Amino acid sequence: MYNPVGVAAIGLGRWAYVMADAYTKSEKLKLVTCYSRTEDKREKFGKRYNCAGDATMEALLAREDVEMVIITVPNDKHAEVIEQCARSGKHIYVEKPISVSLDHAQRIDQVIKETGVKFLCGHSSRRLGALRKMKEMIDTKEIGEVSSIEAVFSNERGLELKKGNWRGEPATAPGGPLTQLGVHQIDNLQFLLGPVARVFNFGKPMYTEVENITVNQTLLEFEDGKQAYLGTNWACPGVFSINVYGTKANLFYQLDFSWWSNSDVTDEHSTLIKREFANRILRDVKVDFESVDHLRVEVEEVADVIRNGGETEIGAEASLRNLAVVLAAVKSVHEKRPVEIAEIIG
Amino acid sequence: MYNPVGVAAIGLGRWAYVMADAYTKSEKLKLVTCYSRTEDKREKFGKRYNCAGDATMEALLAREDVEMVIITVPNDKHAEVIEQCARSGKHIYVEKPISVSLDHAQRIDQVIKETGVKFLCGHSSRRLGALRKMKEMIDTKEIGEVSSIEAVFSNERGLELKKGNWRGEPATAPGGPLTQLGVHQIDNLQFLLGPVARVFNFGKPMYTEVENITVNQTLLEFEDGKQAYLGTNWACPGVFSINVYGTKANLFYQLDFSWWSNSDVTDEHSTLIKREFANRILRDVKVDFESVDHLRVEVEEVADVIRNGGETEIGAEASLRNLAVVLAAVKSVHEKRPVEIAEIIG
Repeated sequence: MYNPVGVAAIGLGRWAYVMADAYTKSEKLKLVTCYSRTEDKREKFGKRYNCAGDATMEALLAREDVEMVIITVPNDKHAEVIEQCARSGKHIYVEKPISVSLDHAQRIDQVIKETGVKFLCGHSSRRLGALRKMKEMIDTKEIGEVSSIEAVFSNERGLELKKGNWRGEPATAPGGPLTQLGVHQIDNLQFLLGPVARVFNFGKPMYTEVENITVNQTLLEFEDGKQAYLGTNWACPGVFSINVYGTKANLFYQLDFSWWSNSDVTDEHSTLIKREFANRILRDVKVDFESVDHLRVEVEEVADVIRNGGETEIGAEASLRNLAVVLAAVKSVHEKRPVEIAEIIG
Repeated sequence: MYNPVGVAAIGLGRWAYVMADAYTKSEKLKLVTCYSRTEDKREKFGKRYNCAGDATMEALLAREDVEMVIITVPNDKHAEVIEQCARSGKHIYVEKPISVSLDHAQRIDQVIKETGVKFLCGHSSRRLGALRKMKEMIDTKEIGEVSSIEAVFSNERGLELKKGNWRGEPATAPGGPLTQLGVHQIDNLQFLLGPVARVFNFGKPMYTEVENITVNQTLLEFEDGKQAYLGTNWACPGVFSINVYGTKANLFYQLDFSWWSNSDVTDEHSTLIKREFANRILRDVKVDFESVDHLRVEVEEVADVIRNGGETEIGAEASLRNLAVVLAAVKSVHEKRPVEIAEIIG
């Protein structure tokens, strides 16, 4: 199709390689160069994917065939890195949470407004064929009207976290798993049902050596009155689930998150079941759906909007709304009260 | 074994027959008589189970071979009926919620204290072989330490409830499904983890013609710090589930509540799955367990303590604690704040 969009990888940790393993399969993209502060990090990546490496950010931004940057740097560096790239006219892919502080999220919305570059903050779960199908079933009212949803994202990370790791520091990981795990489900929840109005959370450190929260249970009320539960837990074996309760039918989704990185087959390691009246008798029916390469398609969408125009699915505002849920939930714990999202956002 | 305990059925609605269908199978019990205000109601029951019928409560209480009463009258009549029977020296079985108002619950605790008769408030779910097994797994630490639990009890009752039915009136059904459905799971939760310390709830009428709440999501914090979620919903197909998250293993329980009344086989229409490390790999394993006739064994326990001494598993205080969760949750909705159980109880 179109001329492939030229991309540069910034931040060459683990997740940078998972991303490139998926996106370099695309005919829509061309990896041109990469940057890390560490020479060795640029060494390995550029050889692996066979692109250039740049000693300085300036050197990367000076390349005219770099149209888009793919930012996989630490959450607290998203803001300044996005500002530097957007002010050089580069379109922006940044990994999810947009940031961990409101200030930074606001800086990112502003510089994207200012510069007018394309922006995606990559929450890729909503792209899975299962989430797409669930969205269809809800929008068409196949399952009737939704009352509530229960979402869970857990793993045993907290159990092993020794005293000092960064995931144990509130400033870097607000609400513990609520940021690292919960933002995925927070995005799924507002994708499925629209914007959250208010939050209540109970949460605390459990079964851990770190000082951060490792277990949360969060209640949400939506702007339209619908409700949700989100459980985020760093103290148990891995679970990723979404239960949707409808007036005609319920949906029960489970994912084996261990196949997340294997992005073209992630959907095959999930199950979606519909519980419906067969009424005064119920039946549970398996729901099948096509797989979607969640990590590949999200980068490709930016390329599609650079070449063809339009907006990506998850802008700075939308991403900011996801972070705001996390901040409201932490605020809710400190202040022992429900918290309006407007209180956070404005 | 021992001389069978003589019992009288008071309140001869639907549930009275479900109860007798189970308990009259017992060698420990003898149904002697029954009372309802309506002659016809006493007509049908006494013929069905072949006992006496009494025109007046006094006439029933005058029988010396009535040792225990089985009270299946409306929740707001539990208190005066228990007081009249206990003051005539009869041991008490009463169906669950002990009552819907605190005042009444307090009257019942007091008259049982005063008279010293045996008392059981029948929350029979905890008696299921599945709940017994889950309790074992938690107490022995087979699943490691519990962080959180998610419990759900829903059905489509609200969808059909036309304007005027009693389930639509807050005073008779506080929090809607929270009373009728939730008290079961509230009892399961404190059976499994001990006493609740505080409650937060979001809830409202949804998809219904009645004025009551029909959808709740409730958060609980336990006196020991552990946490739980309870969803109660009258706007969707039936679900009864309990998910327990442990540091070594998770449990996922599902029950087909349609087999509740068929009490000797209820457990066969449930599934318990253990998710455990097989670590960095997980396996889901089916957990089997013996069935328990939940309705029969709960009545038999009262007979066992009348003949052999001791206390039943769920006294007036314990039952009152279950109601207090419901009242705290309604208070939480009105006052838009978390509510200490002590605030309700004392």
